[PDB]
Amino acid sequence: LKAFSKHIYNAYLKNFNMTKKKARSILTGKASHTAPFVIHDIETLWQAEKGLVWKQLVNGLPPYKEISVHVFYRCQCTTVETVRELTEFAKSIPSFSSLFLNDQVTLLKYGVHEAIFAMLASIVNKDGLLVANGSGFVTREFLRSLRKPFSDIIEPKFEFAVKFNALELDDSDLALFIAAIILCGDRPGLMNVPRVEAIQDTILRALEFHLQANHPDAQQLFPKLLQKMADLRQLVTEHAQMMQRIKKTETETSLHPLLQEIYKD
Repeated sequence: LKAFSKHIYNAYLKNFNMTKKKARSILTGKASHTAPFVIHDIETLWQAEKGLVWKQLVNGLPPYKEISVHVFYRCQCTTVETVRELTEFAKSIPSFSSLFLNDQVTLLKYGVHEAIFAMLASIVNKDGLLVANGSGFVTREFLRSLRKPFSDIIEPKFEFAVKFNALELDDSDLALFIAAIILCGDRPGLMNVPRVEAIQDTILRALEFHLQANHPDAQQLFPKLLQKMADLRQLVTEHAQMMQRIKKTETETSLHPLLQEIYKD
C-alpha cells in the first residue's frame, strides 16, 4: 500500500513544475534558496511584464483590458497550465489510465479546480504567492486592490491556504491527497462509479497509513484532511458562482475555451 503510495509520489515529482518543498525554500522557511521580484502595484507589475518576462498575452489596458482584467488573464494562464500537469499526473497512475477516456475527462472536469486550490496553498503565505515558476511574488494586498469582481475571487483562496498550511503537509502527503480528490466516484455523469469508488478507497487507505508514518504525532489529521476535501468542494462551488457572474457582467473579458468547457455544467 505504501509502494502504491511511492508510485503516486513519483508521478507527482515527474509531472509538477513546482513542489511545496521548492516553494517553501523560496519564501524562506528555513532553507532559503533565491530571489523573487515583488509585484505590489501597477509599476512593478509593468516591470515584471518586462523583466521576469512572460510573453504570450500582455496586451493594452484601456480599449478592452485594464490592470484588473490583465491580472485575471494571468490567473487563467496559470490554471490552464496546472490543468495540463494534473492531467499528466492522473495519466501517470495506472488505475486512472485503465478507465475509459470519457470517464477520465469527467473526473478531471469536476476535480481539477479542487486540486488546483489545494496546491495553491503550497506557494502561498499570509502575504502573497509566487508566480512565474517562483521568479516572482504577488502581494495579497495588491490583489485585493483590484476592481471588485476580480479582487474577490482570489481572496477566499488565501483564507483556505493559510488554514491549510497549518496542517504542515509535505509533497508526499499532497501527492496522495490530490490523487484522492481526482479519483472521486461522486462526480456527475461518471460511467463506472464502482470502479472509481474502489480506486478512491485504496488511495484513502494508503493516505491514512502514510500519515501514520509521516506524521506520527499529529492527532485527527486524516479526518481533518477529509473535511478539507469537503471544504474544497464548497470553495469550488463558490468559485464557479463567481466565474458565472464575470461571464454575465464582464462582457469585455475573454474566457479561455478549455475553462469554458469545465464550467458549462
